[PDB]
Amino acid sequence: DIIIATKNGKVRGMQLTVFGGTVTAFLGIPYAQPPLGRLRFKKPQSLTKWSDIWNATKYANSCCQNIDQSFPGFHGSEMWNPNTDLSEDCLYLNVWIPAPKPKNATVLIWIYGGGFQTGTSSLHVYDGKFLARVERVIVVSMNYRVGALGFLALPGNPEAPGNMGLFDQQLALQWVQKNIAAFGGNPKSVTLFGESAGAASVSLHLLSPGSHSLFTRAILQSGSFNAPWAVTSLYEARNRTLNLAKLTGCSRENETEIIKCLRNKDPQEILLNEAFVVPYGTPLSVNFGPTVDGDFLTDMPDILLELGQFKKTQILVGVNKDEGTAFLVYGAPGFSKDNNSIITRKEFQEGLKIFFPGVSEFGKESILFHYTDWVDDQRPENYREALGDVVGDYNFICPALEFTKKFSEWGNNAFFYYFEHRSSKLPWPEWMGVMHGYEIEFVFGLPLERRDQYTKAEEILSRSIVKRWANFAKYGNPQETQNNSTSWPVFKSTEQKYLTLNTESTRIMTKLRAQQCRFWTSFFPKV
Ligand SMILES: *[C@@H]1O[C@H](CO[C@@H]2O[C@@H](C)[C@@H](O)[C@@H](O)[C@@H]2O)[C@@H](O[C@@H]2O[C@H](CO)[C@@H](O)[C@H](O)[C@H]2NC(C)=O)[C@H](O)[C@H]1NC(C)=O
Ligand SMILES: *[C@@H]1O[C@H](CO[C@@H]2O[C@@H](C)[C@@H](O)[C@@H](O)[C@@H]2O)[C@@H](O[C@@H]2O[C@H](CO)[C@@H](O)[C@H](O)[C@H]2NC(C)=O)[C@H](O)[C@H]1NC(C)=O
Ligand SMILES: CN(C)CCN(C[C@@H]1CCCN(C2Cc3ccccc3C2)C1)C(=O)c1ccc2ccccc2c1
Ligand SMILES: CN(C)CCN(C[C@@H]1CCCN(C2Cc3ccccc3C2)C1)C(=O)c1ccc2ccccc2c1
Ligand SMILES: *[C@@H]1O[C@H](COC2O[C@@H](C)[C@@H](O)[C@@H](O)[C@@H]2O)[C@@H](O)[C@H](O)[C@H]1NC(C)=O
Ligand SMILES: *[C@@H]1O[C@H](CO)[C@@H](O)[C@H](O)[C@H]1NC(C)=O
Ligand SMILES: *[C@@H]1O[C@H](CO)[C@@H](O)[C@H](O)[C@H]1NC(C)=O
Ligand SMILES: *[C@@H]1O[C@H](CO)[C@@H](O)[C@H](O)[C@H]1NC(C)=O
Ligand SMILES: [Cl-]
Ligand SMILES: [Cl-]
Ligand SMILES: [Cl-]
Repeated sequence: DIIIATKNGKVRGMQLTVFGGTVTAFLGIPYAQPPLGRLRFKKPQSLTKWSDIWNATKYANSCCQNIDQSFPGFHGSEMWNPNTDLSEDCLYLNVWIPAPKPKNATVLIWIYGGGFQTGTSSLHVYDGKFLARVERVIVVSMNYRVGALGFLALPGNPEAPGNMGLFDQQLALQWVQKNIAAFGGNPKSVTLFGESAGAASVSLHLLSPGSHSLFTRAILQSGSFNAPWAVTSLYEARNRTLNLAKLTGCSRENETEIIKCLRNKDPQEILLNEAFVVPYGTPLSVNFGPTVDGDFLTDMPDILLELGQFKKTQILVGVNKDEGTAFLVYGAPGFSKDNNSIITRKEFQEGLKIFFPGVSEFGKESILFHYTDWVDDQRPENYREALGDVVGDYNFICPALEFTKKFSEWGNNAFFYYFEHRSSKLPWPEWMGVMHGYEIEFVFGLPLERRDQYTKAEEILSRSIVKRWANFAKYGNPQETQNNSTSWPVFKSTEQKYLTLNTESTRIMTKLRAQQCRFWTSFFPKV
């Protein structure tokens, strides 16, 4: 029986056996007032003390969100769907601590991804108990509001200021600052890490003055705020808030009573209309996401990054080899997870219309021209592979690389990785390759469980990644120093060295996707 006393009251955890050892888990600790009733769409309010012992012995509700129902019964998609009840009462966090209790452990705080419309910290691939057992770090993860409930914005209006889910994350970071020492953690050694929208979130905490003193270092897996999906413009945010009001019967003239009207709708009526606040959506649509609110984000983040207005610290950034393929089977013509999706030139052109609907005819031709002048027109999977690279380069890889360059130009050590091992357990077909999101299970150490049908080379790869991530968090340097591993060089603006992560051979390479990213970052923002 382990009870910990926090600033807000006592919490009871539970003991878990992990790799012939023990981890202490506190699942579902509240860190904010439930954002219900008048508090819906508002910034999270701090919680006041309770007198009892809070039982943190099960994961809490996930925040309200739409669910991926495209492939019912299929593990590849359903593994990302929430695994606890949905509720507006969802502002909870989880803490895993090593046993015996550490004295001053480094803390890793996980921010789940998605595209800011979905996600939960209770997923099996985010289970922090393996990291706490293997590296003796403390792992924290939180639920934050998503979709309209998390990011509805009438900027300037405190009834719906925008960025509320980013403020949920920030309040959980404050909870760690104020409470983690009682669990044996060091509030001065806190590393944020996250994937996709969680990584874009981490990159925004690097820009936010209110988050500056809440963490030490950052890790960005397959995402950053400069990705084209990550930040909603002021005008676009307003049109979407008003479009949602029309679709729910809440169109008023005083915008403050628009919000009051939306505060009396049931969560499900808001959820069902979220998809339609935009005329043409894509599999990468982020209908309600971060905005420049003048509070969490004081200016357009591209400007802040360009001019060096961010927390000066070390960063670890990387991407997967086939970021773009996961999105193709959700709309692109001729694509299917159940065949090898050999598509034609004409289908490739139709896919560009799917993924770039608001782009001029000339813009789409420029993508076609750059990605289709190949070696031989013999290979039949040419167009299939080109469309995936198009989606992956534009949405993840080139923004990650440009974020790392601009960040490193102001003096800090940066480390960039290229993850290129396809999980032996990956439920999606082989043509989709090293998919978006499938490095996560290696980072959380799932292949260290021998009972779970991963290869031995995958156990070794995950063990090395876990050590590199933990050494980055503890010491700012993602090395595996004991088992003669390839040394990971800093990424610099000139050389742009990066480390490849695979089961075969660990290599140092330079200037990833150099030609493609010149197209996307220099030319394409003009179209
Ligand atoms: C701002 O919103 C308008 C309206 O969107 C319509 O109303 C919403 C409630 C929702 O139902 C949307 O799906 C609707 O599209 C957008 O306008 C439309 O634009 C398309 C093509 O641009 C056109 O074919 C429609 O006729 C337009 N409909 C109306 C009512 O104007 C408009 O594009 C949005 N603005 C931005 C910048 O995205
Ligand atoms: C690969 O499949 C796509 C998707 O089609 C579906 O999934 C298949 C496995 C099969 O169960 C089909 O019945 C499904 O339609 C195929 O694209 C479809 O092609 C048909 C041609 O008859 C067309 O009518 C549909 O509109 C297409 N659907 C989409 C989403 O594009 C594609 O042709 C298959 N490629 C192969 C077998 O190489
Ligand atoms: C590691 N992740 C957790 C995996 C899940 N995925 C990626 C897929 C990409 C294509 C399909 N959809 C689903 C999400 C969803 C939810 C309700 C109804 C329909 C659909 C389509 C998710 C995401 O959560 C995800 C979702 C949106 C994104 C938008 C921009 C950039 C990245 C994005 C990543
Ligand atoms: C897509 N264009 C780039 C959006 C630019 N704007 C919006 C700001 C805020 C509203 C007023 N001005 C000026 C711009 C201009 C130019 C000539 C004449 C009048 C005006 C109005 C534009 C933002 O990027 C934005 C949005 C919200 C913010 C909130 C706090 C601080 C800064 C913020 C910045
Ligand atoms: C815990 O350690 C604190 C110092 O920690 C660290 O210092 C900061 C600057 C970062 O460099 C971290 O990565 C270091 O690990 C002490 O100030 C504190 O007293 C200690 N508390 C204990 C031992 O209870
Ligand atoms: C918390 O859990 C313990 C389990 O040992 C139980 O004794 C106690 O009644 C619980 N408190 C609740 C459910 O409020
Ligand atoms: C809108 O309504 C709110 C709520 O009653 C009120 O506080 C505010 O002053 C009103 N503003 C305008 C411009 O009508
Ligand atoms: C280092 O190699 C040893 C085998 O000698 C292995 O047991 C250990 O897990 C490895 N550690 C890391 C961090 O790879
Ligand atoms: Cl109310
Ligand atoms: Cl043509
Ligand atoms: Cl070179």
